[PDB]
Amino acid sequence: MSTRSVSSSSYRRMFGGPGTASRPSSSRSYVTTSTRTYSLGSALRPSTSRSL
Amino acid sequence: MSTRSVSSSSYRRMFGGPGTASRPSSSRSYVTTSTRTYSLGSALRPSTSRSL
Repeated sequence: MSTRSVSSSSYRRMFGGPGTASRPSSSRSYVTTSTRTYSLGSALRPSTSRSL
Repeated sequence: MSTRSVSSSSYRRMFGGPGTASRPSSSRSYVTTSTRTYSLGSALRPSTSRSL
């Protein structure tokens, strides 16, 4: 017989389906500004009382 | 007895498929960083009545 040899390409592995590796968890970011506590002159300003 | 059956082994080398040069999946599957900075916008104007 001329041997019908086993043509042995990568039917064994290199597959496949879970090619979904690094899904972007970066879709969860947490951006926030340098959050201000605001200044107020209300404790710099006393009551200048006029005595008559 | 022979035959004319095709005799493909692996026959064109043996090394897998063309086929995965391991393109590096960077860890952008982490969470994008918390940009938690803070502005001390109030104490930087020390608003106190020295009129006492």
